[PDB]
Amino acid sequence: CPTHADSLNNLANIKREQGNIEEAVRLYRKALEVFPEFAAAHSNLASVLQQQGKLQEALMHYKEAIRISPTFADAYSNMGNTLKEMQDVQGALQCYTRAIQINPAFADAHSNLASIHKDSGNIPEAIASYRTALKLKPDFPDAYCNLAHCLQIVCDWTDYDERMKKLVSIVADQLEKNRLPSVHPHHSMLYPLSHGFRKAIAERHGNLCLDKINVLHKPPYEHPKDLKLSDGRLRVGYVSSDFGNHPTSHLMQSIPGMHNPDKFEVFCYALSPDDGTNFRVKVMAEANHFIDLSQIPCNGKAADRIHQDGIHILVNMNGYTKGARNELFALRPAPIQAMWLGYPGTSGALFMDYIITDQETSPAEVAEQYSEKLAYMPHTFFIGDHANMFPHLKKKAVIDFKIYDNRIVLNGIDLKAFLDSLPDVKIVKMKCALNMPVIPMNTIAEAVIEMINRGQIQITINGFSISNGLATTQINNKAATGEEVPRTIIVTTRSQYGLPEDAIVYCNFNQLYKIDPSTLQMWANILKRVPNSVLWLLRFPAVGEPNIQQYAQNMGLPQNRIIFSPVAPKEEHVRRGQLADVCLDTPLCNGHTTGMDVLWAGTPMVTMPGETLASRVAASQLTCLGCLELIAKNRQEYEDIAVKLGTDLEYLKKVRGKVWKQRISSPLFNTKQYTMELERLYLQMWEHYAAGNKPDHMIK
Ligand SMILES: CC(=O)N[C@H]1[C@@H](OP(=O)(O)OP(=O)(O)OC[C@H]2O[C@@H](n3ccc(=O)[nH]c3=O)[C@H](O)[C@@H]2O)O[C@H](CO)[C@@H](O)[C@@H]1O
Repeated sequence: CPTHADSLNNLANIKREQGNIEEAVRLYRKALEVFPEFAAAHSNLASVLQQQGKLQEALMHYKEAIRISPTFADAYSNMGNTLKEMQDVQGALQCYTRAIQINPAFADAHSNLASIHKDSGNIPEAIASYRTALKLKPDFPDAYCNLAHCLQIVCDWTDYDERMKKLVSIVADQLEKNRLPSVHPHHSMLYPLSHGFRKAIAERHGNLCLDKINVLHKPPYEHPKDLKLSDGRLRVGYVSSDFGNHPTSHLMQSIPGMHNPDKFEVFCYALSPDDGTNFRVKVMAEANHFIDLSQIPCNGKAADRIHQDGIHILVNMNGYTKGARNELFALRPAPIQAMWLGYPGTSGALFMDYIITDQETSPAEVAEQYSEKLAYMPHTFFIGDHANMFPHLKKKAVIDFKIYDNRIVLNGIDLKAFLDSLPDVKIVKMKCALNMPVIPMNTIAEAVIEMINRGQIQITINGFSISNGLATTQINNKAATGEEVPRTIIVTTRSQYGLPEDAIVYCNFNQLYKIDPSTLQMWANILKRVPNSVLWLLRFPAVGEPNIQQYAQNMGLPQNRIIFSPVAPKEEHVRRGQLADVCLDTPLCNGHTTGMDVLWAGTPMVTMPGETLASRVAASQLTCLGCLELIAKNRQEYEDIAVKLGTDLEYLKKVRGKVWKQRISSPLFNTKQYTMELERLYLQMWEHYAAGNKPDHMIK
């Protein structure tokens, strides 16, 4: 029997599908004023307050909802979601498990439990619960799409084509119904969705920020019109949660320090607390101003602080990644706001004006896949700090064993001083002033192999510190993470990783999720045409190794053909790429950071540009490098380019020597030049705004 609060609850549900979130709340509260013990009203209001970002208040109502109706398993699950968003993963987990125990048929709680496992790296546990969620409720888009990504992570390609079909049809059905797509924006790059579908996904998620900032009811910020208060300097704000030991900092850590202090005032806004790593230290020490916004939880106060600093250009280095606080940009504290480096896709949001890319990564004919206006960097938008982080890899030496450049390698700052102590050093000449010192198989060379084979940490030859490449973390942990430059000479051998000392080593150090059945087949074709070659992958994660292997067997590859290695420390991982001959890039989603890593080791990378931003980064890196012959227009050209490198040893030598020189000569790894080119682009943006114009494309 309907009461007076029961009709208000019905009316408030209508205001929820109307989008009128604010009026929905008022009607819920009026219902609770009539009926204090209305469990549904408490649950519903809390579900609305949760959207608004009023978590602590929503949580309060979820408690009441449960005290009234203890069998409200639906209220338990939603309280967990709230707690989960409040970083109380422990308490959130309890809510899901309690909900499941009250109602073992309640599918949503099973999904939410799987989500906790997924976020915590427990992929098989996530998969297991997602299947349970799906077995209870077969029409469960959230559970299906999340499971799909879990299967993607560990290379479970069971019914892959059928699955890709359902993923697309799910997003299609949801977009047509104006509902939030179950595919996350950062995952849309992995599925054969429409270019339009992906942008629409980014849009829906962008609008979730608008809901969380409309509750603040903040007036639009008044933005600067000149550089008067800034003393003629452009105030650029870099917003990231990755100031520390994170891939982002590994690329751009030098950049703030290289800005021109006569025209630019750098503001680094950290969304994460100090992790003590040297990456955080460098940025803090070199940026004109470092602001820790992790100690400013409220997006309102945070955005105020940004506006109070007088930022002209605010840079989003997160997009839709972990740790992002896009509500800051939704509040628009700056007149110009651009995406950069961090997120390999469009934000799809109104509050984002430009997207810093390049002609290669985002050609002008596919600008319709972005919501933002393109802002081309000259050569490539991608940058890496490898020049600064690993200067010990700038020059190498080898050891002979009767002459290759990837069997046994020595790197070190004092390497050339060490080679002068050795009697019979042969100097092999490269071509297109460069040289590669070779050590003959003598008592000193045998002493090094001894150290490697024995598994010793390090040895001492002529007073020099000769280190084992596998034990860098036991010698200098700072040097292993790339926080410092190794102060010893490091030995890197193929024997260390189980690599055959006479085979064409094809490597790919990307996370295994970037591989799809199409790519593995493409790689198998290459391996079959190059009989004495191996594919070198990483246990990233390790559970995906049996799957990748199994599919390789089914394509006709013996087990020995693919060699796996564990994930290494940052310094080791970059350095050990020297051991490979050719790097096979993943066409579905290019190796972005990992691509810069293999190129710094002087290893040629073969790529095939797709249509998505993520699938075109490697190509952009290679064009800037100066190696257009490592780019393929289709699958056939990909396999061909690779096979040629593994069969034509002279051609391989030329290309390897090409990468080895053009990693230094080209502007690919030049952080100073990059920063200046970035500065030039910044001014083009500001001048356009100061002219009174609205954001528009930038093609130099
Ligand atoms: C698809 C995607 O989201 N790409 C983003 C990702 O790059 P990318 O997709 O290249 O990178 P990942 O997040 O996989 O992590 C790569 C990191 O792993 C490290 N590693 C790898 C294997 C190893 O054995 N040891 C080791 O140290 C690499 O050194 C690198 O630092 O982050 C970059 C920096 O935020 C962004 O520019 C890219 O847009």
